Amino acid sequence: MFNNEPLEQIDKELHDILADEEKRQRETINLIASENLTNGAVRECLGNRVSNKYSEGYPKKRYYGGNDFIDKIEELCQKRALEAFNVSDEEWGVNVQPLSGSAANVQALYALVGVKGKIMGMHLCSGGHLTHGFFDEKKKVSITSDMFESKLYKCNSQGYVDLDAVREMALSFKPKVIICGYTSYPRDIDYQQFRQICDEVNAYLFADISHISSFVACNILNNPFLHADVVTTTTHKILRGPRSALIFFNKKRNPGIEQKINSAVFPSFQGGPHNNKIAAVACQLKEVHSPAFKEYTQQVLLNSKALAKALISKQIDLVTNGTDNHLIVVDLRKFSITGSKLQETCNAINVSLNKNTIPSDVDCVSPSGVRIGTPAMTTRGAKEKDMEFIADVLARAIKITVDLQEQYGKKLVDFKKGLPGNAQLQQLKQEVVTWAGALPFP
Amino acid sequence: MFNNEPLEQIDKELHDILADEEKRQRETINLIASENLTNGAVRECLGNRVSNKYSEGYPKKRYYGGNDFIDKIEELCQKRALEAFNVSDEEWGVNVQPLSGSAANVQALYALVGVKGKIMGMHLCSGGHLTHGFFDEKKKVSITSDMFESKLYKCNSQGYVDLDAVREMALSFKPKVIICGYTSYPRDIDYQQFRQICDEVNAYLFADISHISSFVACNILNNPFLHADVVTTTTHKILRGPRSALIFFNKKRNPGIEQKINSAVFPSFQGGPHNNKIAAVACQLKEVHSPAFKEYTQQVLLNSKALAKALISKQIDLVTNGTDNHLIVVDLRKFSITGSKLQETCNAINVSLNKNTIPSDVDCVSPSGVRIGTPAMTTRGAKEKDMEFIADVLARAIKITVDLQEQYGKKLVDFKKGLPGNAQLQQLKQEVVTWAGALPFP
Ligand SMILES: Cc1[nH]nc2c1[C@](c1cc(N3CCC(CC(=O)O)CC3)cc(C(F)(F)F)c1)(C(C)C)C(C#N)=C(N)O2
Ligand SMILES: Cc1[nH]nc2c1[C@](c1cc(N3CCC(CC(=O)O)CC3)cc(C(F)(F)F)c1)(C(C)C)C(C#N)=C(N)O2
Ligand SMILES: Cc1ncc(COP(=O)(O)O)c(CNCC(=O)O)c1O
Ligand SMILES: Cc1ncc(COP(=O)(O)O)c(CNCC(=O)O)c1O
Ligand SMILES: [Cl-]
Repeated sequence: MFNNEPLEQIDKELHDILADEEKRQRETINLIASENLTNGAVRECLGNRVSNKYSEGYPKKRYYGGNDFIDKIEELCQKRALEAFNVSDEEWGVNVQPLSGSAANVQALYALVGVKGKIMGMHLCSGGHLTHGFFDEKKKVSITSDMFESKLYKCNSQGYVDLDAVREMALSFKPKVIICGYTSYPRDIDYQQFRQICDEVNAYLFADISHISSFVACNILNNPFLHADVVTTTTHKILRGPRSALIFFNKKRNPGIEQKINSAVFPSFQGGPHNNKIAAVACQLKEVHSPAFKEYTQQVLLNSKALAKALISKQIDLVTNGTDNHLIVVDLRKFSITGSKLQETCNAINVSLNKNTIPSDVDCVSPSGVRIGTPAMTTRGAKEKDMEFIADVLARAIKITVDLQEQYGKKLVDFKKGLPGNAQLQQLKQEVVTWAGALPFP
Repeated sequence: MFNNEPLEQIDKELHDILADEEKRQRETINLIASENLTNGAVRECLGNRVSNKYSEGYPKKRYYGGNDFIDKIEELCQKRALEAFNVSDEEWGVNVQPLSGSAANVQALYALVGVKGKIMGMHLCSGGHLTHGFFDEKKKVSITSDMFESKLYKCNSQGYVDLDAVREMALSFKPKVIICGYTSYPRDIDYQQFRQICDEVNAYLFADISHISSFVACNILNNPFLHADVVTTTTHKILRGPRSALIFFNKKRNPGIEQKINSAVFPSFQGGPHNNKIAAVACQLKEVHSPAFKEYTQQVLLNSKALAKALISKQIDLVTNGTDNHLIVVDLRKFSITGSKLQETCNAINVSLNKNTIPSDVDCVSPSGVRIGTPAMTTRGAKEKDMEFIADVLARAIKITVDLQEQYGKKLVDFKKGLPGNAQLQQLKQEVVTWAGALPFP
C-alpha cells in the first residue's frame, strides 16, 4: 500500500532542484575546507533499506529483534575505524553511532565531566569550534558553554596557539578536560605539550581531529592517539565519508571509559542509530586504509602548499603566512574589504568558500578573512599546477570586490546590488564553469 | 582522484550483509511499532549529492557559499510540513534540521527551560520516552533528567494516564514544561485537559507525537496543535519518511519562541544540517498530504483493532484491553514468561517485535510484555483478514516459549539453547517466510 513511482515522477518539483544542485556542484570551484564529494558506493549505502531498522543499544544487546545483520555492519565499522587510525582493539575503543560532529563532541564531553563540569577549548575567533565551549559576553552560544563551565584560550596575535596561556589558564581554572584540534587553524598541534599540561592538572586530553583526520590516519601529521584520552572526528570532511561522527576512547589510560562513552551516546543523548550512516562509514573506512587514499591525502597538502604559495606570490596575506594542512585563512585587512563581501562575490562566480575570523578581529560580525581548503578539488583531480588558476580567480574576485565596494559602498545590502549583471563577474564565472565543469565528478 | 566502482565491486563484504538484510526484511513479519518501510523515492534523496553541502545556519543566512538550491529544498520542506499538519504558516513555525527524535526533544526542552530547568513527563514503565526526563534511582539515564530537573508521572494500575496525579504533581513541582505524547501508550491523549493543567501553573505544553503523527495529520485522532505550545515528531515511523525529526512551535501563543527554538537547534546543539535528510523528508511530506496516505493511515488503525480483537479472542491480555492507535502492548504475566524470551522466540521465526514494560512491573530487567504495531505490515499490503494469521503465529510463539521454558528453565542463557533446530520453530519460520516473502516490498 505504497507508491514506488521514481523520484522524477512522484516529485518533479524536488527532482528539479536536485538536478540543479547537481549541476551547480559540477560547475563550481569548491574551496570549503569542510566539504568533499562522496563516491557512488557511499551514496548507495546512504540510500539503502538498512535505515528501516530500529536497533537501539549496542551489538548483541538490542531492544529490538531482527538485528542479526545490523550487528555485523556495526561491528565491521568499529573494526575498520580502529584499523584506519592505526590503533589496537586491545587499548582503543570506538563508538560509531554519533549522528554528526557536534553531537559526538557534546556526548564525549558529558561522559568525562557531566553537567556543570569544567572544560577548556580554543576560542571560535582563534580557530576553535562552537562545541569547544564557545560563548559571547551577551550569550551562551554553544550548549557546551552552558551545560558545562567553559574557559576559552586565545591564540597569539601572529595566529598560533599560545601554550604559555593554555598553562596559565589550566592552573587557575582547573578544568576536567582540555580540547585541542580545531575548525580553522592552519597549523599542526603539539599534542605532547597538551598532554603535559593535562597531566599537571589531572584533566582529560580531548583531541577533535575532524578537519585533519585523514592526515592523522595516514601519518602525514602528528598523531594524537599517542597522548589523548578521547579523539573525536567527523567522517564527511577530508576523510570523505558520509555525514557522521566517531568517538575514540583510550581504555588503557582510562579503564571503564568504554561504558561512560557508550552510555553517553545511548541512552543519555541519542536513541536509534542511523544504520545507513554506519553502513556508509564502513564503506569509506575500507577506502581510508588503502594506499590509494594516502596518495589522495598527500595530494591535499601538496595542493594546499602550492595554493598558499601562489597566493603569497600575488601579495595576499595568509594567517600564520602559510599552512601545514589542507586549509588556509586569507587575511583581507590590507584590501579594506570583508569576507562576507568576498563570499558573495565568489558565490556569483561559482566559487564556494566561507567567511572566517582572524586574530585582530574583535567581532564575528564583520570577519576580516575567508577560509579556503583543498580536499574537494583534490577529489576532483586538481594538481599543483591548477592552484595558480584558483589563486588567479581569488585574486580577481578580491580586485572586483574592491571595485564594487568603491562604486556602491561598504554596506552589504548596497554591495549585492553591484553583483548581478557585472561583466567581469560574468566573464569570470564563465571561466570558472568552463574549467570546473570539465573535471572528474564522483 | 577517486574510486567510482560500484558498491558490489568496491566492497563485496558489506554488499553481502546488505543483500542479507534486504532478504531478512522481505521475509519477516515486522511488528515493531516504531518501524516502517520507505519508498524508492525517499531512498533516492538519502543517496543524493545534496549531503555534500555544508549549509550551517538557516535559509538566506548561511555561513557558507553555494547554498542557493539547498535554501529552496529547506524552505520547500518547511512549507510541506506546515501543510501536512494543517497549521497556518502565520500561526506555526517548524525547524526541519533536527537529526532525529531524541535530538529534537532535547533541543526543544532547552529552548523552553534551559539548564537546571524543571520538566514533567510520563514514566518510561508507563509508556513515556527516555527524552521525557527518564531516570532511575541509581542514575540519570536520560540527559533530560540531568541537564534538566525532572519528575515523572505514572499511569494507574489499569494502564491509563492519571490526570489527577499529573495536576497534583504540577502544583507541588511547578515545572516550566509538561510532556505528553508517548512511546508505548495504546490510547489517545486528552491534550485539552493537559492544556488546562499547564495554564494553572504557567507551564508550556509539550506534545511529542512521533508514534501517532500520521493520525494527527490526517485527523483520525485528537489534534494537539489546538492546545500545545510545542509539538515534536520523528519522520521515520508511521509518517513513513527518513530518519529525521521536526519541532513545531506556536508563534501566536508564544511570540519570540521562533528565534529561541531555531537557536537551540543551531548553534546551541547541532552544526551542519543533513540535507539529504531534509530532501527526503520533503519528499515524504508531499505523500503525507494526499488522500491516498490517509487511506494507508486508516488501514493502520483498522489492522490494529482487528489484531487486538483477534488476540483477545485467543485469550491473550492487552494493556488497557485494547488500542485506539497503531499499537498494542501484550501483557504476558498469565503465561509466566518474559518479553525478552518472546522477543528471542519471535526472532527465530522472523517476527520482529520488542520487549516492553507494563504497569505491574517494578523493573526494566524482566519486562512483562511485548509491544506490537501495524504500520509496517500495513505498508506491505496486509489487511484485517491477515491479522488473524499474525495473532495465530504470536499465539504459537507464546505457546512454544512456555514449552521451551518448561524444558530448559527460566534462565535466558538456558532458554536460547532451546531455540536452534526446534522442529515447530522451523515449521513456523517456514510459514512466516512463505507468507511474508510474498507481500509487496517497497
Ligand atoms: C559556523 C561555524 N561553526 N563552527 C565554526 C564556524 C565558523 C564561524 C562561526 C561564526 N559564528 C557562528 C555562530 C554565531 C552565533 C549566532 O549565530 O548567534 C557566532 C559566530 C561566525 C563566523 C564568521 F562569520 F566568519 F565570523 C565563522 C566558520 C568555520 C564558518 C568559525 C569561524 N571563524 C569557526 N571557528 O568554527
Ligand atoms: C529502548 C527504548 N527507548 N525509549 C523507550 C524504550 C523502551 C524500553 C526501554 C528500556 N530501557 C532503556 C534504557 C535503560 C537504561 C540503562 O541501560 O541504564 C533502561 C531500560 C527497557 C525496556 C524493556 F526492556 F522492555 F524493559 C524498554 C522500548 C520502546 C524499547 C520503552 C519501554 N518499555 C519505552 N517506553 O521507551
Ligand atoms: C573541529 C570540528 N568539530 C566538530 C564539527 C561539527 O561537525 P558537524 O557539522 O557534523 O556537527 C566541525 C564542523 N566544521 C565546520 C566547518 O569547518 O566548516 C569542526 O570543524
Ligand atoms: C515518543 C518518542 N519520541 C522520540 C523518540 C526518539 O526517536 P529517535 O529514535 O529518532 O531518537 C522515540 C523512539 N522510540 C523508540 C521506539 O518507540 O521504538 C519515541 O517513541
Ligand atoms: Cl542519512
